[PDB]
Amino acid sequence: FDISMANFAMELYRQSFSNQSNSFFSPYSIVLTLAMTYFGSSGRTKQQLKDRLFSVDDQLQAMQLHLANRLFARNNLKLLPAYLTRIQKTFKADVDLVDFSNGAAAAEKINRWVARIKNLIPPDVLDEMTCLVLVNAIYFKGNWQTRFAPESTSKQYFSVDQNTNKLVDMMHVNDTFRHAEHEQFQILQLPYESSKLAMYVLLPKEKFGLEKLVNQLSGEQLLDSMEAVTSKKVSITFPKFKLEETLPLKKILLQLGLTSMFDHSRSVIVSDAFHKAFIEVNEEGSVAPPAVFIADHPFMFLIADMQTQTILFMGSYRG
Repeated sequence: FDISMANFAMELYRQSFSNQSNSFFSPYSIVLTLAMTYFGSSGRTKQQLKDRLFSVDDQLQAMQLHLANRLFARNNLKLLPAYLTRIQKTFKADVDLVDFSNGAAAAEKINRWVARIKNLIPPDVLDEMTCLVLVNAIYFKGNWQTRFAPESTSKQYFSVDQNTNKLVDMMHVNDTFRHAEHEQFQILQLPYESSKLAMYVLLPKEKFGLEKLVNQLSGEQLLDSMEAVTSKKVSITFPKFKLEETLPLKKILLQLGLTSMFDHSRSVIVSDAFHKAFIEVNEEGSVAPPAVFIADHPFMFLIADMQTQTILFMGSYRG
């Protein structure tokens, strides 16, 4: 199913970046922007994609959430109208034409449209003979459905490394949440207040087991794990934090095998793909011993639309 391909891709992007830094990005935003390129592809390019896309789609369009997803074409490209029309009839931002010869004005023209106001995304010195450009920019600040008590936020040991401790602001709450234990990790669901969205948090059982978890876990497992959680009392300790991260999206995309140089619909390639994401996490929101969920060592987290399977955002927290 398409649902299962979307999250197979999210895990591959997830795998192909885990590192010694934090991370946060929108695999759904990358998909939509790869879908734009895909509606005007043919030949090998079209087959390379579509090996991760099927038939024709099912969108899915459903607290601060700002997605900037657009394709920028060089101004002198006779785009076929059929492509232009289905692009328009499928996404929010239709194709924008840009003169890249003015590297500064083109870069600043795009940066403006991105500014949903927490970005400045294509830097200087990148637009010359460029052809197509994909843009993803994200800000997310959701209100929880169950608030965190702000006066229970205290600072605590965060095990970054065998050799590195950090002190981070930990939120605390004891209430009913959907949770499950597995062999290698616990999974906790934290719903957002307009309850379409939820954050899912994957806490490895081993203090520094995060990367081993990430490389054993399939899209399939990840989806089943999100579905197979039951309501109970959880004593939650969870970091307050903000992450801004720019994803090296082209490099990552090549690392997965792609043809950024062959067939569209004369003749045209994707020259660049930009991805910058901002998340803010804070306290704001609304006999059996509780389950204890203490997120004090590097963990995995995602934001998902529960009504549509969809993984909106993913990331890891290192401290």
